[PDB]
Amino acid sequence: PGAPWWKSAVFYQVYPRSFKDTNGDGIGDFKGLTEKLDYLKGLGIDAIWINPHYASPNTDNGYDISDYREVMKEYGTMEDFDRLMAELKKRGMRLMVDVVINHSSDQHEWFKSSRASKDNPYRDYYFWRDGKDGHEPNNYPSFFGGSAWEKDPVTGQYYLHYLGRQQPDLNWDTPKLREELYAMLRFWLDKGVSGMRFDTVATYSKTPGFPDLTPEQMKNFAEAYTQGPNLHRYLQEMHEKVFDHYDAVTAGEIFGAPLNQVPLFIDSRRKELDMAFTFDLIRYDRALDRWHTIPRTLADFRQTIDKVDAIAGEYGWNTFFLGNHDNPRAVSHFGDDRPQWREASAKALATVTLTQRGTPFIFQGDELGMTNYPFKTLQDFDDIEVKGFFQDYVETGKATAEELLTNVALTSRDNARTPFQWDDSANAGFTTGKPWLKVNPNYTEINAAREIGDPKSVYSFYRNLISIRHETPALSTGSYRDIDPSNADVYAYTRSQDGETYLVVVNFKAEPRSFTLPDGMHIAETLIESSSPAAPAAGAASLELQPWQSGIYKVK
Ligand SMILES: OC[C@H]1O[C@H](O)[C@H](O)[C@@H](O)[C@@H]1O
Ligand SMILES: [Ca+2]
Repeated sequence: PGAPWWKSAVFYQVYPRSFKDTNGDGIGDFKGLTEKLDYLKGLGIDAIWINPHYASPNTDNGYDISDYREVMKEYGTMEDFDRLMAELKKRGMRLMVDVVINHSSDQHEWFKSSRASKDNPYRDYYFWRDGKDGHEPNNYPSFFGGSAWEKDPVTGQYYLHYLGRQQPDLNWDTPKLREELYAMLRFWLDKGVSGMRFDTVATYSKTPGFPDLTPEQMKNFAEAYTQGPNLHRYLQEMHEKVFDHYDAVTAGEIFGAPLNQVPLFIDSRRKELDMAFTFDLIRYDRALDRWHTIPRTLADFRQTIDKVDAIAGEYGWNTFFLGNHDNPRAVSHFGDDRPQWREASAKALATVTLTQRGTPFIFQGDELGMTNYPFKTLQDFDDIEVKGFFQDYVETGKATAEELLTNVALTSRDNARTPFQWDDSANAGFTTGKPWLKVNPNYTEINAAREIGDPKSVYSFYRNLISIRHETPALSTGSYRDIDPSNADVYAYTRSQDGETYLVVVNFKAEPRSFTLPDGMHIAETLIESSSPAAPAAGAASLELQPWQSGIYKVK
């Protein structure tokens, strides 16, 4: 039995808001995405995941949805969504949409009804509780600042919001609510959608009675919110009432969950989700407060990958990504975005990304080696989470505005959201108007038109790696083995299938390094290298590596 198409595919994530504008309002749209499908096809992309594209007041850029069955006004009409689908299908490409059902907009008609009275039939579509001892029902905090509880004077109770005030949590404990969600999913799957990605999938079940978080839990609240006791019962039911009747792949954003629980979401025998996005790697260097960085080494990086791979085992399956719309840019985060090293390290990270056991997701603009943005003031951020940090840390006197700026510049989601850099015309060819978020000035050196025409570019290297992955089954579905998990200079591992073995070797230092193959192993062939003056000789038992050198080798 061949493995399903999604185990061997290469995905690309599109953040439609920041991808391509076609009417000069400074916001990307569907017509912009549709016009650029030949660009993604030519790169070799099999499937696209688009961030939320539904009716939204955009307090959280699409993740506050006010109608699940209509398209966002800024992106276009249902006709434009249908045309997008038809053009993907022409190119043999698939669509994964984002599914945001932990919470809705406070502007959704369900919520406008829910708020009206305790006896409203929509009351229990959300969570409403009396406050305690003069204040909120409990001490839950929100990821976006202040309490996770908001008082509504219309009834005098509080409603739950893990995310923003304008994102009330949906009440999965209510059967009528679940049934409404399942019908909504069927609405999109009936249109032929090939995949669904579940935003914060691990927080759907709430703790009965909502007791206070202990001081430990408080310091790690993201984790406590993943511990609802009905979580897997809900996911199994969603599979039985929705996914079982379609041919779609399902991927969960398992944010906050302890790694050893991940198998419950993805083990195929459990009939929950097909694949996981986990955050142990991408947050391995993030403080608990989410706005400081802690220094880590390559040893921490590879050890995390190893543990994550082990949790997928025989019946589970992982995605692999180094960036998304909620994190800093891959090259700035994991490589070295200084001008002399940006290109060399962007290539090394590509090699890593495209040779992991798992379905790779390439975040828009990483194929160009786009970097973090040079924020100068707090006013340069759009992000609602940065306003939250301002509220929780600056106004309470815990940190100065400057301490916030300096640290959040490195970590903020807005680093990923600056407009895609198409060429060196005005605003990098993203828009003819004023972009909703400023273009990085480095667009003059980093842009698609320049990259595409250059066979030594980062783009070209990504295109070649993708082609090599497509051609070499061991690189998608073969086993993974880290050759030396404690080495903090040179990342090396094998991928193996049906007697064939490939060796990947990646120098994480901006300094020359040596690598000795394990005993009995010799180089048979060189598939590709980055930043290398010469391939090893057939039979080679060791390698000399330039700074940031990467390579893939068939081994014997
Ligand atoms: O808690 C899940 C979500 O919370 C916030 O949005 C985080 O910034 C983001 O990483 C994640 O998608
Ligand atoms: Ca537009």
